[PDB]
Amino acid sequence: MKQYLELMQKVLDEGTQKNDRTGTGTLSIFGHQMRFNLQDGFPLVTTKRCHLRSIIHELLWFLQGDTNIAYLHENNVTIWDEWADENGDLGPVFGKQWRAWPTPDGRHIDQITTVLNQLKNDPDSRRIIVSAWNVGELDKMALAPCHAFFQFYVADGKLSCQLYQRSCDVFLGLPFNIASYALLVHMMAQQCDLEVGDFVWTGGDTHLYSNHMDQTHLQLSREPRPLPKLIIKRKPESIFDYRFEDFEIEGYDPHPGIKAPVAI
Amino acid sequence: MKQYLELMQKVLDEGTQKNDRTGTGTLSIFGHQMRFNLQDGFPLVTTKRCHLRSIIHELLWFLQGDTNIAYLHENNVTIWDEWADENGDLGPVFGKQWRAWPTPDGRHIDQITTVLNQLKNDPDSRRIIVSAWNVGELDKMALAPCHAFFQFYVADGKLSCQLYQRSCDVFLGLPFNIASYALLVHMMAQQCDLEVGDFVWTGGDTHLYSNHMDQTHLQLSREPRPLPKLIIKRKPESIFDYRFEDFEIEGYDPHPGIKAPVAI
Ligand SMILES: C#CCN(Cc1ccc2[nH]c(N)nc(=O)c2c1)c1ccc(C(=O)N[C@@H](CCC(=O)O)C(=O)O)cc1
Ligand SMILES: C#CCN(Cc1ccc2[nH]c(N)nc(=O)c2c1)c1ccc(C(=O)N[C@@H](CCC(=O)O)C(=O)O)cc1
Ligand SMILES: Cc1cn([C@H]2C[C@H](O)[C@@H](COP(=O)(O)O)O2)c(=O)[nH]c1=O
Ligand SMILES: Cc1cn([C@H]2C[C@H](O)[C@@H](COP(=O)(O)O)O2)c(=O)[nH]c1=O
Repeated sequence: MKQYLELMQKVLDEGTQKNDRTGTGTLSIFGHQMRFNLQDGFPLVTTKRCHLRSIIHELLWFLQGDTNIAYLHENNVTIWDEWADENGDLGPVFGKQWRAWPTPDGRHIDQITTVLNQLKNDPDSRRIIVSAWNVGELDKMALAPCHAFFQFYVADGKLSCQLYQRSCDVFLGLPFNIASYALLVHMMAQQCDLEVGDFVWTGGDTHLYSNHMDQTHLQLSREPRPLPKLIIKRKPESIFDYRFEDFEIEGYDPHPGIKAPVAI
Repeated sequence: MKQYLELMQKVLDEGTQKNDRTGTGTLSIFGHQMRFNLQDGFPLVTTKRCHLRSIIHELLWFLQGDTNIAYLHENNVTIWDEWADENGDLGPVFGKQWRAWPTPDGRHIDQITTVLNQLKNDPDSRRIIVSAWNVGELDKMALAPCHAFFQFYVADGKLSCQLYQRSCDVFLGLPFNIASYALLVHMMAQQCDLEVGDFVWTGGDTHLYSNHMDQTHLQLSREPRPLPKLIIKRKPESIFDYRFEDFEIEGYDPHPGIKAPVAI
C-alpha cells in the first residue's frame, strides 16, 4: 500500500543502525504516524500476499481472552509457536489484559465490554481506551505487548481508532497489525451501528531487520494493487460471537508472497 | 512555536464540532504528531507568556510520587485546585502510578527507577516505557491521565521520548505538556550522560474549546520569537533530587500572556 511502502523507504533512507534484543541488528527510526481511511478500502498489503487466516484467527483469539496457543493450533495458525512454553502458554498477554485485567483488590476488568458501553452511552468520551500494558504483570509475559494501547473516537457517525505500537517489525509484523486493527474497527462499528472512519497507526521504534533487506528491496519494486473490500456477512449478537466464516475479503489480488525469517 | 501554531490552524480548518464531558463544546481532530528537536532549543511557546513556575513544580511534584496538592500550594501553584477533594487529594494520578504502581500481589513498582536502570544497562531496549494508565485504579482518579503513556529511545548517543496524549486542550494544556516532557528528557539525559534528541508528541482527541476562539485568533496573529535555551546548573545525585533553582531558562522573550478560562 502507498503509506506502507513510503514507510519502508523512509526507514531505509533515514534509519540508523541499532543493535536489538534478538541479536539480529536493525535499521530504526523513532516516531511515525500514518492514517488509513477505512472507507477507501480494507488496508491489507497487496505488494506481497498476506495470510488472512492467521490474521483473522489471532484477533478472534485475543477477543476470547485466550493466551494459550491451542486454539491457534486447532486452526492451523503457527505464528505464536516460538514464544510459547511447553504447555503452549504465553502468560497474561493481549487477550488476558483485554478481557480480564486483574486489579489490586481482586477484581478483573473486561476492557472490551467497558468500551462497548462507552461507545453506546458516551460516544463523545475522550477516554475510550484499551491498554495491554499492565506494568504489574509484565514479568510474566512471554513478550511485552508491542501493540500496547489504543483509543476509539466518534465524530459525525464514524468510528476511528488510534493504535500506539512501541516496537514495529515493518516487514513481518506491520502488515498483520494494520489489518488486525482495521478488522476490529469494522467489528466494533457494526456492533455499535456506526460507519468506519480512520485507522491511525503510531509507531515508537519502527525498524527493518538486517536479514530482511533483500526482501524489502524486492517488495519496493512492486506496484500496489487496488485495495480489497471487507464484507461482514452476519451481525452476531455480540463482539465475542464472530466466526472466521463471517468475513469475506473481496477483490484481493496480491503479488506473490515473500518468505522472511522471524527474529526470536 | 511554528509546529504549535500550525496545529492551532489545522484544528480551526479541519476540526469538527464535538460535544464534550465539560459541556463547553470543542472543535476536534483525531490523531496528530509533531516532533521537536531539543538541540534546536527548549520548546516553550513564545507567542504567549507561559508560567514556568507552574510547569517546573508540577513535574517535580510528579517525580516525588505525590498526588496531594499541598506541595503545589506551598509553592504558589494553583493549576490543580479545581479537581482536588476537600483534603487536597486527586487520587492515584500521575505521580502515584509513576513511582508506586500497585500490583495484584501487593507490590509497588517504581517505573522511573526501572527506566533509569534500562537506560543505563539496556539502552537499545524497545520497552523503555512509563504508563499512568492503570485500568484497575481509574475509578479512584479525579481525572483520567491525559498524558497517559511515554517511551524513551536511544540512538547515536541521544535520548528521544515519545508521549501519547489521549486528550489535548491545545490552547491551555498543550504548551505546559510540551515543556513538561521536554524538561524530563533533559533531566533524564543528564542523569544518564546522554545528549538530548527529539521529543515526539502524539495526540488522540486534539481540540480547541469553543470559549478559546478569540484567544486563538489573537495568538495566531503573532510571530514566534527564537526559542530559549535550557540550562541545568547542577547535576543532582539522582533524578529525584532536582530543585526549582537548578533550572535556568535563558533568552525567553515571549509576547504577552493571554487569559482563558479552563473547562472543568
Ligand atoms: C504482528 C503480528 C503477529 N505475530 C506475532 C509476532 C511475534 C514475534 C515477532 N517477532 C519479530 N521479530 N517480528 C514480528 O513481527 C513478530 C510477530 C506474527 C509472527 C510471525 C509472523 C510470520 O512469520 N508471518 C509470515 C508467515 C505466515 C504464515 O504463513 O504462517 C509472513 O510471511 O507473513 C506473522 C505474525
Ligand atoms: C497541561 C497541564 C497541567 N494542568 C492540569 C489541567 C487540568 C485540567 C484541565 N482541563 C482542561 N479542560 N484543559 C486543561 O488543559 C487542563 C489542565 C493545567 C491546568 C490549568 C492551567 C491554566 O489555567 N493555566 C493558565 C494560568 C496559569 C497561571 O498563571 O496560574 C495559563 O494561562 O496557562 C495550566 C495547566
Ligand atoms: C507481537 C508483535 C511483535 N512485533 C515485533 C516488533 C519487534 O521487532 C519484535 C518484538 O521485540 P521487542 O520486544 O524487543 O520489541 O516483534 C510486531 O511488529 N508486531 C507485533 O504485533
Ligand atoms: C491534565 C491535562 C488535561 N488536559 C485537558 C485535555 C482535556 O481538554 C481535559 C481533560 O478532559 P477529558 O478527560 O474529558 O479528556 O483537560 C490537557 O490537555 N493536558 C493535561 O495534562
